[PDB]
Amino acid sequence: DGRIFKMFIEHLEFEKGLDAFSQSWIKALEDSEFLAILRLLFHHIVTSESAHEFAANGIDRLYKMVESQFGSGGDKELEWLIGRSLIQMSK
Amino acid sequence: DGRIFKMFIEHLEFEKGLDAFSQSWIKALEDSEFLAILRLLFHHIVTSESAHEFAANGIDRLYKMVESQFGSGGDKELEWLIGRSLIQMSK
Amino acid sequence: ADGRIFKMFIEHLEFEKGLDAFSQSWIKALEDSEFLAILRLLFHHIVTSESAHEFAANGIDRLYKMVESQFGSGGDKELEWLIGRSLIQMSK
Amino acid sequence: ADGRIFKMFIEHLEFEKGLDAFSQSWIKALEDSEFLAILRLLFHHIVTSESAHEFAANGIDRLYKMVESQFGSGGDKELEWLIGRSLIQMSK
Amino acid sequence: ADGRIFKMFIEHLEFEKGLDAFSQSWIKALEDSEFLAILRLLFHHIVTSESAHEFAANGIDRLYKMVESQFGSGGDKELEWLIGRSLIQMSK
Amino acid sequence: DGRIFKMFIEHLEFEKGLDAFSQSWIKALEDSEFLAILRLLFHHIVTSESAHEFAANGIDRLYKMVESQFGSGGDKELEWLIGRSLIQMSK
Repeated sequence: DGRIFKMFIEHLEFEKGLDAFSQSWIKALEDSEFLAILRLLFHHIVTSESAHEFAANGIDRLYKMVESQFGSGGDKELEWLIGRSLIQMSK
Repeated sequence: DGRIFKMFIEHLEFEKGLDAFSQSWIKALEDSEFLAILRLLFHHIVTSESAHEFAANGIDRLYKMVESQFGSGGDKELEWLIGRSLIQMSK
Repeated sequence: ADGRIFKMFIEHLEFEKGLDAFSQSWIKALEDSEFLAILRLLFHHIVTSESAHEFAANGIDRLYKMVESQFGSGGDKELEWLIGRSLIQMSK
Repeated sequence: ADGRIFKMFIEHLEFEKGLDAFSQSWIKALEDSEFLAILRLLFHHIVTSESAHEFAANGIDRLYKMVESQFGSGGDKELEWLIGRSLIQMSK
Repeated sequence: ADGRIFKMFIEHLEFEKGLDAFSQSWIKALEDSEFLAILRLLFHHIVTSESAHEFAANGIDRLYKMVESQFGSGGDKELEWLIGRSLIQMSK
Repeated sequence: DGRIFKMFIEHLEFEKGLDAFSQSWIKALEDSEFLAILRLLFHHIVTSESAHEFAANGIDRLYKMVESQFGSGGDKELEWLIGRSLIQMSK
């Protein structure tokens, strides 16, 4: 078992049937430290095989494909668009 | 040394004794780009041996244990509870 | 009013003196390691965490409100179930 | 008013036509790759970053305010020390 | 009004009884595994996500507003370009 | 290709020349699920060789260097400062 798992499990009531269990979970979701644990729990499942490749060479395929359709013209354009995207993430 | 470490260190005053040092750190904490560095600094230390296992097979132990106590009945229940948890994280 | 990191970054750039002059300095600063590293840090900040206005606008919450509006909390309770089933299927 | 990603997702689902009909469509959509991937992305969004209301409610800040309320900034200065010692011990 | 996690954590600590008494309990609690793990979790929360006030204050947005103020949206459009070029150079 | 990449690409118009392309990107940036994808895209590029070392032994070099300049005196001081930093991240 995890340290984490033990502590997670201790939030929940298993001995008193479906409703007691429900109550405990529902109650726990009121504590933000519990939500944080639940995130650890889901972290891996919401990951993609694809995602790692896409972060590893995605702008490269994207850059080639832009060049393919628009020529050097397109490089300057994509750069502008990406910058515009970072600016967007910062505001 | 890191690129990062050099730049980190450059925020701080080492040559003028405890208080000058204190002042510089305290002053730096006013700049949010500095806090970001400090996060890098602490990222690994706040990690758990446990945590990786828990993200890797935690819902599985959890799912079995639910079934153990409540039967098929419990599966439908846990699913509902997890969904309710994601909904919670989104609001 | 700025902070040490940004100050060192700003320092590499011409802001008086006109627009080309600015790009000019930026292009040049770009082959300096120190400039490049700080930028990467600045970038990393806005890439690795998100604005609250952005977050509040996620699909899961849009979804939740369509379901509700249409089916009330009964639908919420069901959507909640479906979401759970899906997330489980995603691990299996 | 929605966005391309959510639109494609929504598209897989029956919202007219009643509640069962909805779960029905959801269950079916679930063996379609495209639906499953988008959901995983939607999920990933709300799993890998946090609401401001949620964050403001962390334990460290609760802790900080108990300490303060009870011992004033003198206690803050001490708690701050203890926290540091702990974090160091956690690396050692 | 607190939550199970924090309650168990709080439990290890003397808050009546005076300031030394508090550090005392903290120092002692520190060689207990359970205390140490929960703290690490608490820590991890505030290390792995950020306050909105903190985020709103990033350098990229400072930068953006200097550029604008000085060169208007024309400058924005240019800065945007430069930022793109840089980010590309960072992958190459 | 990625699952992700396909879906990313589907936001954008390539067949109708620079402006149509611009329009589509600009339009996409209005959807927060799209920004999330763009983050995946940039995640790796904004990473540092340095950063990993700095998270792996940075407080250690920092701790030594403090001791070097200030003696045992400095340990108690650095601890206080770090704590003060976590407190700061939590408010």
